[PDB]
Amino acid sequence: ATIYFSSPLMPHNKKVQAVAGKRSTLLGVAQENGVKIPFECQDGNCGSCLVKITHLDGERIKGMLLTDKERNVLKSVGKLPKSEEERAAVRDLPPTYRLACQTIVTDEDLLVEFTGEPGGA
Amino acid sequence: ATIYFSSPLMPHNKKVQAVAGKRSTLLGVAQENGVKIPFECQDGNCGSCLVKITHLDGERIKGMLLTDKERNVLKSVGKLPKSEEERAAVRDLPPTYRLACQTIVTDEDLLVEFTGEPGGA
Ligand code: FES
Ligand code: FES
Repeated sequence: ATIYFSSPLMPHNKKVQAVAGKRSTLLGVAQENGVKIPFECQDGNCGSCLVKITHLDGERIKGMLLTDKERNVLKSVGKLPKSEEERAAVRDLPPTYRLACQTIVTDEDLLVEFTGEPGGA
Repeated sequence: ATIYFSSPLMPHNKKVQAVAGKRSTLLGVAQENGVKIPFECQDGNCGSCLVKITHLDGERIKGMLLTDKERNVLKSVGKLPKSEEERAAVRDLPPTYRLACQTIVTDEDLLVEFTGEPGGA
C-alpha cells in the first residue's frame, strides 16, 4: 500500500510504502515513518489523530468502515460521512474524515492529510 | 510516475504508471490508458481537458508550471491558482487546475480528477 502523507507543516508530502494486513493503524504507519500526525489516547476517544483520507485507488465511493468510536468523535466535530448517494453525486472525489488510530492499513493507496494540530484544527 | 485518475464517471479510480523515458502529456497518459478525459484540440486552446491535479509526492505547494494557453483557459473558467502564500496557508492540500494536454508528465505522483464533461463542467 502506498500512502502519501501531507500536512501544512510538511514542505514536502511523504510517500510511504506500507505493508497491508498486520492490523497496523494509519497512525502507526505515520509514527513509523516520522510523520507527525498528532495523537494522544491512541484509542479513538480524544480525536487528536483526525485525518482527511482520499482513496487513491479502488472504489470511488468506498463503503464506510468507521469504528463506533470514530462515529462518536466525528459526530462531535461534524465530520461524519455523507451518505453514499451524496458522496456519489459530487464532482470532486470525496475524502473521508477518519481517526488515524482507528483506521486499519489495507491493500489500497491513500492520500492522508492532517493539519498538524491536534484534532485536525 | 504513478497517476491516479478519478472521475464521477469512473466507479473506481484508475492507478496508472506513466513510464520513464516517454515524453507524454497527462492527456496522452489518460488516452493511452483508456481514461476518458474529454479532449478536442490537444493543443491547450479549447479547454476540454481541464483536470484537477493533486500532487501526491514532492512539494506540498507547487510552483506554477502553467503554459500561457492554460493561464488563458483557467482565467476564463475562474480556476487560476491562488498565490502560493494563500495556498500554503490553507489546511487542505490545494489542488491545481490544469489542462491535461498541456501538462507534461514528470517523475511525480499525481491524483488527477476530472468530471468527464468537456471543460470539467
Ligand atoms: S489519538 Fe485519540 S483519537 Fe486517535
Ligand atoms: S484538449 Fe483542448 S485544451 Fe486540452
